[PDB]
Amino acid sequence: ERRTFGSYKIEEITIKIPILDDGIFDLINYLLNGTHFDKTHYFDYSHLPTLERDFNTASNYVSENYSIIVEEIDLNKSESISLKSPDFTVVLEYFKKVRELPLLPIMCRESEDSISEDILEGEGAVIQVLKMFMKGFLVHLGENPNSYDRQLTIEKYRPLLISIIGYEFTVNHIYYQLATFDNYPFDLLRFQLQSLIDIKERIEKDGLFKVITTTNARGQYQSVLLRGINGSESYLNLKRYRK
Amino acid sequence: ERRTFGSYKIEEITIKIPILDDGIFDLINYLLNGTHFDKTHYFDYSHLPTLERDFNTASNYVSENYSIIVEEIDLNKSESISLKSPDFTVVLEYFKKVRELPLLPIMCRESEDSISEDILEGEGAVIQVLKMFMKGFLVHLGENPNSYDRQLTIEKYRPLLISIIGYEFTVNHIYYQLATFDNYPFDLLRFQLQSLIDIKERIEKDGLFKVITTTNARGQYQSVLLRGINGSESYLNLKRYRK
Repeated sequence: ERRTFGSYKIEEITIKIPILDDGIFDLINYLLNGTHFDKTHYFDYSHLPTLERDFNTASNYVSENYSIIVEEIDLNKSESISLKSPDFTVVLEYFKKVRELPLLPIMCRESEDSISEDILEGEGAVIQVLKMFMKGFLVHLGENPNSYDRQLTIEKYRPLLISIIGYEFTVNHIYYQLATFDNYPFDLLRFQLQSLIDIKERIEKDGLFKVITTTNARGQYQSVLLRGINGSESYLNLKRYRK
Repeated sequence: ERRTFGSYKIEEITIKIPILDDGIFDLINYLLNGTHFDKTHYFDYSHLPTLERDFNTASNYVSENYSIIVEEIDLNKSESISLKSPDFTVVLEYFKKVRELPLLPIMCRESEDSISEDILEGEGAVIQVLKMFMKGFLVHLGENPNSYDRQLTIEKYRPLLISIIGYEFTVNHIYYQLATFDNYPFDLLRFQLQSLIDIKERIEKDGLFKVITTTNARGQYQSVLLRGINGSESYLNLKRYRK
């Protein structure tokens, strides 16, 4: 059952069609439950040093901010996580027999010296857990090729990738390209992975995000776009993850 | 109605979903009908010089080899072309109220000095029409971006791309990469297009194609694979094109 940090799994479900078991759902579940790295699904992490150092410190902040949401939780009252970008807003949908959780709020913080070390340190560790999961994914990708790879995309790893480039900016070209091109095939990415070795003025001159906001009585809906490495102002939508 | 040589068209069919009007179906129809470049759908072709010189000379060979297939054609007896690779085998499926046509046979020709100029010249012009259509496609791609581009792939331009790299070999890194990665997104390709500027020994040491052949009484089925720029021995399947 145990798999290395960041590693995916290609599932065959005969209708044998590929289904990516990205494992993001797990990462959030463990952090929200505040599990220590010593007793997880997650081996020789020489490629990922300070993984237990940064996993636990992030697990602290994620669980401590979840207990606030859990303070008003019921005994009689799901495990089908969803993720909003760029604030890394964990979306929980509870059943009787819905709340948000922005782990890395990039969009709103005009309080530089006001963000305390009890909040700031935990985020610095949440981006280091995210950065390491993506390094752990690209390592597993490059390491093992497969015939179904050509039928797979970076599409589910977007919120992780956006929050990585986002925090770094408001507080890497490979992370940026990957965040812009969610349509990236697994086989093409493996091929071009080592070839990706190199701040664009215009994109930084206008920032990474556009926030289109509309109203209509009950209506008050925002929509975040991402200024891409190509230029494309791509829409950022909520990504759902299952067991 | 008139469009530049190689240019595609993104169609919106509200269910508005993207549908690529690649225009390959046209190219073959014109060549089989042996139409001259002077009276076609196909502008200032400064980027494609010797286009009428090479279109007509190819149109000659394609029509002259079609008249052989048409010699045994009926008065009472479709326009839904299909393409087999790597021999550039045009597949026609006729109705009463099915034949092949290998325009560029790369797979079988142990007759070097035996291929006459009445055949050889026409093929050299058929690969020059194919090469120019793909140059004409990448020019149109780079020239005009679109929001649906991210939902489009090189997948239908494969037989053209395979025959280009195939003839060149049995008689370009950008054509090769494109032939290997049929899963190439339009937006990613545009982004990396000018970045593609540079013969791998191993791939040439084993050649570009593998030909798996099996038998079973009525059975006698071949299957061509393509040794990719990444290594991948990808299956080459028949591609169908409509009006």
